[PDB]
Amino acid sequence: ATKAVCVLKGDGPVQGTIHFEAKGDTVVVTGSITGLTEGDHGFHVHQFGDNTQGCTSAGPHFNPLSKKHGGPKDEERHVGDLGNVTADKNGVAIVDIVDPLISLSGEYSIIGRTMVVHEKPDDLGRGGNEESTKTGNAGSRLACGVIGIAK
Amino acid sequence: ATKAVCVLKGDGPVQGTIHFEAKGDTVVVTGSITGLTEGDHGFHVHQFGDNTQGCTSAGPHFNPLSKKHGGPKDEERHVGDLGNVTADKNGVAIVDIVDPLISLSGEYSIIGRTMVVHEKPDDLGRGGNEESTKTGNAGSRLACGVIGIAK
Ligand SMILES: [Cu+2]
Ligand SMILES: [Cu+2]
Ligand SMILES: [Zn+2]
Ligand SMILES: [Zn+2]
Repeated sequence: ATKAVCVLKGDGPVQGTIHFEAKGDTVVVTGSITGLTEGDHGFHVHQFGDNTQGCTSAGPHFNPLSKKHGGPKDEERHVGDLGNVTADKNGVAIVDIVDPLISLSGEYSIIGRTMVVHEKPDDLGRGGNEESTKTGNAGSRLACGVIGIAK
Repeated sequence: ATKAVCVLKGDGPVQGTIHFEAKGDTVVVTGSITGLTEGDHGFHVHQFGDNTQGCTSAGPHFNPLSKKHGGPKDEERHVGDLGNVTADKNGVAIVDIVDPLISLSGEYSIIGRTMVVHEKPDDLGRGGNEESTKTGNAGSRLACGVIGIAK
């Protein structure tokens, strides 16, 4: 596909729409998320597009290269590690990311997988406990959605 | 992808979980839908995995081969025409379909697209009218979901 979309929903007030578009050899991620607490929130692609148990059945971070968690700019990162989105005073976060690891086709395709917005900030694999190395201490999954092909 | 899952949701009471498994050159579709009126309901793969406007933004039946609407056993059918599912007196439909056109990979892949359960029976292209050859006269979209990768 050259375009994908994801509608995020959860059990609280957090909702949003994220669009993905292949522009050249990279993927541009845009959109906005509302209902969040002010500050940074971990924003990642989880492996399974399985919503049978809410966001929980999405599994861990998409990680075909079997690396540890990190920031979007690190070499050692999961493919699904997109960093943090930042909510303003009003709970609105605007998404504007360009990423070199995800794709809309092939082995790194994220179509069919789940976008998750987390409760806390992602520490980028630098928190110093085992958990940092897995999820960045980003905490619970506030909203998520399966990434589908768009028009 | 060898397994997929879809969780169907809408604005009324219809809900369900559909599972997909690649077996030889076919896809085996299983699962259950509840909250349906007794009888037949059309069950099709729609083109886009776009839920921004409910089931409406899913677009038309998935039809990469530009054919007219038919039943699953017809040569002239859309790739997304899986026929009808049947709800019992209690409103429960058990899904058990084996289909050779839909796929979980390649060009006819349905991952990232939308599974839709309709209000009325699909006439399989034999309704005599023009709508019959587009949608089977299945009526409105009761519940739908994006097809994601499962474990
Ligand atoms: Cu995460
Ligand atoms: Cu349909
Ligand atoms: Zn990660
Ligand atoms: Zn059709």
